[PDB]
Amino acid sequence: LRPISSVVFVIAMQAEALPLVNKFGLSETTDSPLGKGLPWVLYHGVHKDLRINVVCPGRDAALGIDSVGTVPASLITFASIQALKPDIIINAGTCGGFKVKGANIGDVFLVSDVVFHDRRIPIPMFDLYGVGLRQAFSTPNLLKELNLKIGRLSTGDSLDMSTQDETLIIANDATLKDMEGAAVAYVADLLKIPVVFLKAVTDLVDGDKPTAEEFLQNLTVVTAALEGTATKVINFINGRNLSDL
Amino acid sequence: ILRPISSVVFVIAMQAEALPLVNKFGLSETTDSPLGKGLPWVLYHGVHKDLRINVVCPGRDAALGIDSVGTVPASLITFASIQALKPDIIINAGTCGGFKVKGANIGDVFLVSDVVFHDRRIPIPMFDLYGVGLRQAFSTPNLLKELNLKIGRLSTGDSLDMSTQDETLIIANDATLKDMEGAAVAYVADLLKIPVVFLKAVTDLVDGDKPTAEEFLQNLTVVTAALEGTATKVINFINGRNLSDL
Ligand SMILES: CSC[C@H]1O[C@@H](n2ccc3c(N)ncnc32)[C@H](O)[C@@H]1O
Ligand SMILES: CSC[C@H]1O[C@@H](n2ccc3c(N)ncnc32)[C@H](O)[C@@H]1O
Repeated sequence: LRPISSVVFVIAMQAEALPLVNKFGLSETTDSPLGKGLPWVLYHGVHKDLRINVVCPGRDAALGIDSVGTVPASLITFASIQALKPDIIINAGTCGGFKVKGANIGDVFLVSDVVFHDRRIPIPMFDLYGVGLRQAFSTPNLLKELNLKIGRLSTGDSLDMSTQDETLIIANDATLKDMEGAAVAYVADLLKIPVVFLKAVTDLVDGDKPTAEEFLQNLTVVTAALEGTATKVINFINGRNLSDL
Repeated sequence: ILRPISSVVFVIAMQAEALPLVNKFGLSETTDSPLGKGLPWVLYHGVHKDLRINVVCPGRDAALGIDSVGTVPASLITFASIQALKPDIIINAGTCGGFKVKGANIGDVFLVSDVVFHDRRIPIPMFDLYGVGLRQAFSTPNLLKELNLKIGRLSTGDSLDMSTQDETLIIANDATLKDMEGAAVAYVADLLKIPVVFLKAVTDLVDGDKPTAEEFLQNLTVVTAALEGTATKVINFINGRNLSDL
């Protein structure tokens, strides 16, 4: 194949995006290419062989906080692909992890495949549609060379975990829990773009700390770990085609 | 505004909800991918007197072959429809759950007052309210007076069934109706500043018993005629009006 020339990072919270924006001295896009009047934020730059763009759903017009979850993440994935036609999408962010699955706080995981835990449609074949099992782009050399942990990602639009959520997450044998990944995959799949995930563990879903409190306390230190790893992924991707990883 | 409405987009999640209306207005499936090439999305186009009518459906899932229901495809088709087709107003029309205790009956077509989510639980300050996603449908008082549709709040989530956690939030948010797309369509309509309204036809009573096969089939023809007929009368009413008039 031809060498990868353009990467787009999809990142749900600006705080998680910014250390990576610094590292590569990307600059904030000023011309609203994805749509006038949208709250979306885009940073762009060029690094050795690669165009680097990073897109965030930005702050909610009315409530002023990051617009997390499946819908905005899906919209910015769609709009950034149509506008920039990248070779690869990278969905990078924080997540819950399971101790029992070997997750530890600060671990930055590669994702093998992804599902949803909150799309329950008890009609045959709609049930499978709602789970939405999709494989990440095969990156074995990146996996091997960066020495990343890998596991299944389970997505839903809640930060806590209901009984039914827990039932499906366990049944799907997920290691990791988030609010955007499976939706990013859905759009990447829809538009035929290779997708890879970097999910940095901020809290242990099966541990003894409350989720909300642990996620918030560990956000800054884990974001920094995420930046470190994203930086190495960008450097590894540079000059490769998709077969090389 | 006061400019007369020239263009209406219908966002309809399942093709079985869309095809009766499509046939009623003799809309044609477009040949030339107006929303982007190589996608499973379906666009039906026609004109009915003063009005351009677009009906858009997320279509068949490429892996499982069934209708691409739920908030993600709905949000994506709405976004792309707004950008490509530049409508004056969006109508999200389809079937839903209803609460008999909020006055819903099978076959009722509701005009929706406002929309929320029930499955975006984010229990941290100000993200919690964001997860609620409370938005108002476009004010249409004349259409309501004319058509005498029941009205109520719609609660959206990605599951057809109802967990106890869901029920709790649905009750807390005081919803009459339950679906899997509405609040996601509204979110996008709001982002792009397009008036949005909702026609929601009650197919099942979330707080009533299972119908027999006989009932379910007979109810279905009723729900189908009710949705189609109500959407027809809505198009006819909009024609010749500006947004201020409804
Ligand atoms: C403020 S909502 C939580 C944000 O961080 C991620 N996150 C990390 C913790 C975690 C968890 N335990 N469950 C679900 N999402 C989580 C989500 O994908 C979302 O962008
Ligand atoms: C095949 S999933 C059901 C579809 O019909 C709608 N619908 C029907 C009733 C119903 C319900 N009781 N709960 C949630 N969505 C429902 C949804 O918005 C979705 O497009």
